[PDB]
Amino acid sequence: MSERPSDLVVNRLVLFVVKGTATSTHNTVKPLILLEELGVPHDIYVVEKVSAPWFSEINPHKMVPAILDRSPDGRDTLRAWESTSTLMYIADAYDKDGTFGGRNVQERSEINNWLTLHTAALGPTAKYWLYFYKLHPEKLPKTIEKLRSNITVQYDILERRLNEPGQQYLALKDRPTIADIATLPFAMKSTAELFGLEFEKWPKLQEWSVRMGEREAVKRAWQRVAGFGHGEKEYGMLE
Amino acid sequence: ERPSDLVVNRLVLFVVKGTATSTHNTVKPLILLEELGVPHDIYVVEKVSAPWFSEINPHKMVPAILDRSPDGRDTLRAWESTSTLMYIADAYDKDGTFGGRNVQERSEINNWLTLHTAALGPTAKYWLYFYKLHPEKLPKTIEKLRSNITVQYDILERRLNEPGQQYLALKDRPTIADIATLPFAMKSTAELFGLEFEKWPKLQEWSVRMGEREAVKRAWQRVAGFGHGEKEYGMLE
Repeated sequence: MSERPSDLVVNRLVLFVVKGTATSTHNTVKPLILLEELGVPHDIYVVEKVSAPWFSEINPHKMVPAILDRSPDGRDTLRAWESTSTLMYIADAYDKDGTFGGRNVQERSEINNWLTLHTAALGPTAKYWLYFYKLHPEKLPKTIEKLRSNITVQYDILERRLNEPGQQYLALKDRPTIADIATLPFAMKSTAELFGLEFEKWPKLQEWSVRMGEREAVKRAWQRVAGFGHGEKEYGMLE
Repeated sequence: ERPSDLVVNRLVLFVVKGTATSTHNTVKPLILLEELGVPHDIYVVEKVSAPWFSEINPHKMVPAILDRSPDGRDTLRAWESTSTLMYIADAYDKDGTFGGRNVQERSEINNWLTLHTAALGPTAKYWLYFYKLHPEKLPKTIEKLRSNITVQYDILERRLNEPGQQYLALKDRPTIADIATLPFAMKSTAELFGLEFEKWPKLQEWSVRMGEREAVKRAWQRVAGFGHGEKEYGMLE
């Protein structure tokens, strides 16, 4: 059994993050964007060690983002982990008019298609590219090349979708959804440059990334996620 | 242009001809259709490269779904196997038997469903690609992906060792999380990866318990047979 830190209390949604760095924020920013869009009251908890027993009992995958929140009746606690799952949870609990989660079966059908495309395809492909490029002890260039090639195929799919008449966002024509929030961090100029790709080659995808990036909630989320653990408090429950 | 026999009068599940290597994803929505008793048609796609099919699924893979909107005035689509499970649950499981009855249940279902969608699913797909499909053999990449499969099996094993945790998401019953995970966490698939499945005893017990379900038995029987009957390609009778 594991013991939690004394400052870990769940009086509202608690979003678990690590110290902001270039390589630590592309997943944690996703739930933070949706919390900012919906004005959900939330705490930020900066995790010193994701290998800590107490944290593994929240997220067995031992990564951020993770969420602890009160159950709707406030009697119990529940958890969300995997960035896509944190988006699903926040939409379920707090998006009660379906603005970001989808208002009907038809809207949700397209939202889940484009959300799952990111969760299963671009997300893991980008993660494996990053691993084999930086993290793996040995350099495997033929593997890195194939993964880079797969990223361009995913960008091609997103570009095709955003070239469809009146298709301003990935899932819905009219407004951004959790599908757009999930995709943005892996389909923007800075991330494309990291992969060694010229993002200008996908012009509608670039225009979409700029339109998403101009949203106040998105600007706020990016600013905050970079700063977590670099304020008055380094680790634990932020004030 | 769509084939003349592509009629969307109810849910249409797009599959390919049943083989040992073609059914691990298409079986997922088929299990849930069988569990819920959803009326549905089966469409055996000859070429997923066909332009008409890319207008349904731009990722050009099975499974995919076309169905009528709830009011019957429009058609909608689902693609990515996880998305097909989410759609069927949304449209046909209003009691949340497989989709979750409340926020608490749905939180755990989405955790374990997303874990499969993001981790074991894509890792298994990349392992299979480099093992059989890539022009060159990269054994160091294959070994790392094989290693990552054992790490996912370890996470699933630890979950199924928690008190009363008979299924991945919920203690009491299987959900779309269990259906998504099963094809990549059973003895036959473990043997394909070159792993001894007995090393994960609670995960193995879980795979057998899921396998004993009548809906799961029916899904495996049917998905193997698609395209081997009186009609090879197109809408089955």
